[PDB]
Amino acid sequence: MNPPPPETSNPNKPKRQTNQLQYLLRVVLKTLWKHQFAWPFQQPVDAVKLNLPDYYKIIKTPMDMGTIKKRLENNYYWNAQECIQDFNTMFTNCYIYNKPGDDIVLMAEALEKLFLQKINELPT
Ligand SMILES: Cc1cc(-c2nc3sc4c(c3c(=O)[nH]2)CCN(C)C4)cc(C)c1O
Repeated sequence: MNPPPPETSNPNKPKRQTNQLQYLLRVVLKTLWKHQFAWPFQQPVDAVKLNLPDYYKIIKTPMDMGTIKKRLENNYYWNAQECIQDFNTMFTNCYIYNKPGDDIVLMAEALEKLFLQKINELPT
């Protein structure tokens, strides 16, 4: 058993764009998603199939770019900060679980640099 994936639809929430949320989807997510190091982050960590028996012991808030993509596409987030918080969680999870020398960590770090390059140019 893996946790259910995070919720991605918010049925009773009305649709509202913001400049920031449009930027997060069309610029930030789009750039990260197509990067060559995206693939370990494109879907929830399957701790069963990946054989990480301690993964949910260590990680209390699973998060991934597949979930973030869908939340953005579904206008799940009320604001840009919620979305940014999910990216931060995703990277945090990687850095607190994996060993510092691991390729997955260096991949995360490459992605996070890009995320931050782009979040620095965020609109308001
Ligand atoms: C320990 C750990 C494993 C992974 C990880 N590896 C793979 S390998 C693999 C996947 C896949 C995946 O999700 N996630 C999913 C399907 N294919 C792309 C095979 C990701 C992170 C962030 C992590 O901290």
